[PDB]
Amino acid sequence: GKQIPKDRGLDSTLKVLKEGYKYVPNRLEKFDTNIFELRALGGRRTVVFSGKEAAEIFYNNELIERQGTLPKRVVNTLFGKGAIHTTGGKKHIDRKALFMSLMTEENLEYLRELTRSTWFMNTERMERMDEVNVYKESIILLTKVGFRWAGIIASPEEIESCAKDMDTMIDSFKNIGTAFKGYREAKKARDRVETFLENQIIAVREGKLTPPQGTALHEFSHWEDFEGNLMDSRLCAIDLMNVVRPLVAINRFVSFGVKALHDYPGEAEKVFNNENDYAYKFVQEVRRFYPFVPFLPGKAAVDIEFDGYKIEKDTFLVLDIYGTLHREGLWENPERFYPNRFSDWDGSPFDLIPQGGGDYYTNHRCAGEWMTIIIMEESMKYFARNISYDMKKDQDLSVNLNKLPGRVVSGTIIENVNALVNRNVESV
Amino acid sequence: GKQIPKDRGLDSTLKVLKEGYKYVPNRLEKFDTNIFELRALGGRRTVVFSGKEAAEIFYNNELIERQGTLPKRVVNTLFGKGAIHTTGGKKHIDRKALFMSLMTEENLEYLRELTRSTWFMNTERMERMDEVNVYKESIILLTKVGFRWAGIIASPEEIESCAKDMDTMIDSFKNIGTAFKGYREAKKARDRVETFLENQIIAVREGKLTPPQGTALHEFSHWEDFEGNLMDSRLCAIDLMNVVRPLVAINRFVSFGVKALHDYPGEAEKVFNNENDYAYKFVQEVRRFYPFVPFLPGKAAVDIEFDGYKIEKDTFLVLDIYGTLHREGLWENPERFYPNRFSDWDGSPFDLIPQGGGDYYTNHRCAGEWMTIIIMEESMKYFARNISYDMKKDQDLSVNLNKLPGRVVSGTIIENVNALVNRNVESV
Ligand code: HEM
Ligand code: HEM
Ligand SMILES: CCCCCCCC/C=C/CCCCCCCC(=O)O
Ligand SMILES: CCCCCCCC/C=C/CCCCCCCC(=O)O
Repeated sequence: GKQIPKDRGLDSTLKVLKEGYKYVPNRLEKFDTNIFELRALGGRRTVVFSGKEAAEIFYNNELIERQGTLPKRVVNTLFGKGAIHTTGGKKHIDRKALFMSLMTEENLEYLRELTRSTWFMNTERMERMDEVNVYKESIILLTKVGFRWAGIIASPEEIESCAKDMDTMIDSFKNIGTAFKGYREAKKARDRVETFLENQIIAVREGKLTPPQGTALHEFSHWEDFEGNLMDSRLCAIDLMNVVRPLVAINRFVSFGVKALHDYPGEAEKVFNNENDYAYKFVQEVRRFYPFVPFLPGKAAVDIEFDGYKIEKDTFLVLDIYGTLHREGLWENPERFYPNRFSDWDGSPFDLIPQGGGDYYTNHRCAGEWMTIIIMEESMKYFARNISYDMKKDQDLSVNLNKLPGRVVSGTIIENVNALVNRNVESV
Repeated sequence: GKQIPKDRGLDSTLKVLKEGYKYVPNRLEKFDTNIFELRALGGRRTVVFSGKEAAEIFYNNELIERQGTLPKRVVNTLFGKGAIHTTGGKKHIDRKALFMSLMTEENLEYLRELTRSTWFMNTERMERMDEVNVYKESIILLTKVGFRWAGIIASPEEIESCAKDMDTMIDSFKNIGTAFKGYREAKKARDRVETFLENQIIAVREGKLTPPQGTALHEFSHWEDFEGNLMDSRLCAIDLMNVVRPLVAINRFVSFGVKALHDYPGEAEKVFNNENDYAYKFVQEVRRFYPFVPFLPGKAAVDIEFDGYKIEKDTFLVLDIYGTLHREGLWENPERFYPNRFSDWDGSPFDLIPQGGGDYYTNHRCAGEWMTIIIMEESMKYFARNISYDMKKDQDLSVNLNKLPGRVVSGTIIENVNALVNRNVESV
């Protein structure tokens, strides 16, 4: 057997956190390989593999077990106990069916319209404002859109507090399972939002709130599993937050996207015109190019052959997400921001995997991917078409690839926002 | 000479106010004529004529003088001193050109989008509410839309106070020029709104506010007459309010229209589907059918022949608006609400005259007619398509034809408003 190259050390976890999104690509480049191993999270042998073929293996349910692979501290803050992400087999398929039942053309068209119109009518507010932090403005607006879409009635103060607590949770994968300053805060934030959603679910069940059929709150509150039992109210709250929290996490991509409209002159006009699905292509390129999800865990269910190496059964195994999205072979000029790369993209489930790969119904692939694209398309068309603005000069617009979680350092601060309308009025 | 039939009495003004929109049709029917006279407003001989031919005469600038014909108390409350309505000749044509310069396809498309999106994002508010008075909710929303369209920046409190003061002004034609309880209040309301708009115009001129090119505030603030002089700031305020006040008066038609969707089952579905311009046709039928403008004044500039009668030069002359809109010859089954009557309407400038007849550029015909149609189409599509609601049972939904000003007595009160969205979700 060819020996899998080793990143040496009893535990290399702190090297991963020091290099962040660059950890995996750095080792791929140093060993000149698609696969290597290290010790992490308490000394445990961890294989990492990368590329489209790796992703096909990783989402082959006959080869890879996903249950019990997420680190417990990340379950405790990001996903919640018993979350859909932690399930497998029939239980997972059934649960996933509930999430995907929401994602009809019509329900997504409504999201599209909510997003479009909420931005549109936020224009006066942004004009008022001296500076607008896109990351922060968008997390609030997306809580309002996502709640309304989900059928959750909330006051302004509730929206704002939920958004802050969700923000904390979204960031909480940054220590990839280790103890950190903020772990207890992230738990407390989770407790707060869980309780807010649980109380609404309890009211739904008792007949005190009547959200419409087809909204996530209604459907989750009434859903029975294959033996005819409701999710307990706390579990239901957890999985309901697994709709609305990652919806608000699109703020990171909103922020990245307005950065891209600034960094790559010419893009705004192309998104504005939106010919042959350019807005879509721009959004796909924002999701490919900018860092968010580093990598994902699972375990080899059987011995697996890859690149001439053997991955023994029970090996703890990680799919590289970031490095796959930036791989030289797979994407020509991967470090170039170039939406038109998507004109000749074949739609593979295994290359463009910023939100997971594989199948929506039988794999853990993100339920909200279609939603994310739609929210992003309307958000980017808004910034390119419906307002003019200046990128504030005194800010840090960089993205530190060496730090989880991925974001624009400043948040992407704009100013002098004015509605861009063609009135076509000829003064008399 | 055939003698013009007389409604006898030294002064019949109080009979006009007692019969309101029915005064003119009642006399047309009693004398079996298209023309009659009475004494009104201090004993002055007043000829009234009715029908499409009357309207063609009334808007023939060679035959009719309009200057100095509006009663001074109505100038003082409704239009403002020196308002465009009070001008004539070259001065009027020039001034009218300013108003009509705003009415480009593109500027009207923006209005369309503002209106559509402001209703859309008002849905949550109306859901919250126990009852919604359509007349009152729409006057507020239209102040917000009309101000934004006009480039006028206002706080919520300013919008609300302007709407109340504008409401008072819109009602102030109801005594057709006579003294009334509320005359002094209507003056004070006018003073308030004039001052609010003047202050913004002064700021525009001084460089302190910078509204966009093409908005009414910008264009009115900078407009020079044919000798190169700005409107004095007070006159500019008056004419600027002659954009935004009648825009908010569309609330009366919003209210009437939701009444029509209740009174005529089947209309909602037709407006919803909007095939072969049904929404447009429904709006035209709301404007034809429901009372607002009773009649309009002018003066014969020369002797005129009509229906075999002579209208002597200098006769004070009134065009019947309401009775023309309800004339048996001109509209088959005029008392029927039947939008499809507009499929075979030839677009005459002289029959469908709820907002005046004749030419937009050379006559006093309403500058905002195109705007009104657009605002109404989006408002009616919203009520028919985007919400479901119940018509509150305990209200007076009648329209008292015997009382200026025309409106639904209750305002049209609805309740249990819910967003109407097709989610098309099949519960699993
Ligand atoms: C910036 C936004 C988002 C990112 C980065 C993201 C990413 C991901 C990733 C990496 C996973 C795990 C895939 C795996 O384990 O194989 C996942 C799962 C999931 N996401 Fe997304 N997501 C985002 C937005 C959304 C949205 C908007 C929704 C709305 C419903 C959503 C719903 C879910 C759900 C339910 C799962 C779990 C599904 C399963 O395990 O079968 N996500 N997401
Ligand atoms: C319910 C709404 C409306 C009604 C009932 C209405 C009706 C009328 C009537 C009857 C006149 C006088 C016609 C004449 O003297 O021959 C007029 C003039 C005018 N209206 Fe409208 N109007 C309404 C809305 C609007 C709107 C939305 C605007 C927006 C700009 C507007 C702007 C004007 C202007 C500037 C004039 C005077 C033009 C001239 O004398 O040349 N109106 N309107
Ligand atoms: C180099 C490998 C290091 C060792 C092991 C890493 C363990 C894995 C922890 C992963 C972080 C989880 C992913 C973050 C976002 C997940 C998807 C979501 O937000 O819905
Ligand atoms: C029967 C005739 C009675 C005598 C004389 C009537 C004098 C005319 C007064 C008319 C009221 C004015 C019209 C009201 C709305 C006008 C257009 C606007 O709101 O922009």
